[PDB]
Amino acid sequence: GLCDRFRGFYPVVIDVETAGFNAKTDALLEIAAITLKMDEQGWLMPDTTLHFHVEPFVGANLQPEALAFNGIDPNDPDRGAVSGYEALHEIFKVVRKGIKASGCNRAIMVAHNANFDHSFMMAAAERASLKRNPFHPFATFDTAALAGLALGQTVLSKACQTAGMDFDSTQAHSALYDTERTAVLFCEIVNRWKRLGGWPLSAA
Amino acid sequence: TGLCDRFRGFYPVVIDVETAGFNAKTDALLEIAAITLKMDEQGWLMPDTTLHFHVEPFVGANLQPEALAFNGIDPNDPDRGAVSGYEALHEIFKVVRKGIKASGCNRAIMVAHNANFDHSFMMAAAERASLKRNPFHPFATFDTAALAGLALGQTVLSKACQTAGMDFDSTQAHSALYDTERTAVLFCEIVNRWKRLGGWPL
Ligand SMILES: [Co+2]
Ligand SMILES: [Co+2]
Repeated sequence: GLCDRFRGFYPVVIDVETAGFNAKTDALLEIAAITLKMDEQGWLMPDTTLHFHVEPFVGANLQPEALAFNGIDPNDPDRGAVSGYEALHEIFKVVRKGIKASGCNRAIMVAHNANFDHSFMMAAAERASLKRNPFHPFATFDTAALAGLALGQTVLSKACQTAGMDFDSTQAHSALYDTERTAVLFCEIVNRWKRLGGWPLSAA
Repeated sequence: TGLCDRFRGFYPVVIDVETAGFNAKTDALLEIAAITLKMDEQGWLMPDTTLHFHVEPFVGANLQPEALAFNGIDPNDPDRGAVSGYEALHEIFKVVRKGIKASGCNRAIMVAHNANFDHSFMMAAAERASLKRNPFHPFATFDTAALAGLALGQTVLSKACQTAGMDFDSTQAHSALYDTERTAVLFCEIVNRWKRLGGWPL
């Protein structure tokens, strides 16, 4: 029922960490993705988590303030960084598999302040000349907006807390932790709508 | 009031734009409409004030025939009654600032369908017009395509409205005025429904 739930959209939770706000000039440094599934009773939950540290693309700009914010050291030899091509190709591939295996036709990014993460993902896919991009080129599910509606909060940490979730600022601004918190928040929001009887609308 | 408490000080304003292409930096803004919202005694959300403007293509703007065929707009119509981007935005920002003060919010947030698109065009037109004290938040938006996905399982405007039980007239679609009004009613219906089913207050 996953692909029935959003009319053929295959929701994938994404978070990105970067070296600035400029998607065309600034480095992509980190990306995590979480696919989702629906059980038999129609509840939504995380499926698979992918996480990559990303090497600054050749000639990339880097803003000191962004690095201070996310705490990432690009030259950290223990970072285990790969190219944007390698990271995005594997994320795209897992998503592409999920799509045709579930009956959806396109993936849609779920993210907190999604246009930020979406813009960076698209720019990096463009740089890497990745031909097959399973993600919708402009549509997103912004959890900041979704949390505004459901919890009256637009800030991730506060939203999770109000949602009755754990949240540790110590770990924030890290792709893996942020993506996982976002996935649980999204699932909680969707599941809660179902519990309240908001879903389904009618027979079907 | 209760409005400004509902979204932690954000003052939700519904926007829609018509353009001559998908590039917010280089393509002309052609139409813009704005609808502020209010909350009644029972705490239901509803439309307040409506503004609408036909916009003259800025000097040096590009024009995509496909976009113009779609929205039927002809930028060289003797009397589109068009005004400059500066004129439209100045008036909108003025009404919006008034709203913020009266209700006790501290910033405005754009409510639009596929909000990123409209938001980028609005910001570009503002820069272009060297306007300052833009009351709108520079990053945050309430995208009704995402909200309708959650609440209705539909991301397309016309489909989401119909699914919600509303009328959607294809004969009026793709006019800033008509689309903005449908977007506002859709957003109010979604917020109101969440409350109705006991999702709000917490
Ligand atoms: Co890259
Ligand atoms: Co203009």
